[PDB]
Amino acid sequence: AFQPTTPGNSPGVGH
Repeated sequence: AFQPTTPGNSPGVGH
């Protein structure tokens, strides 16, 4: 939900 399905700031935003 909160993470753009790509955690670890792969596309800049994530967790």
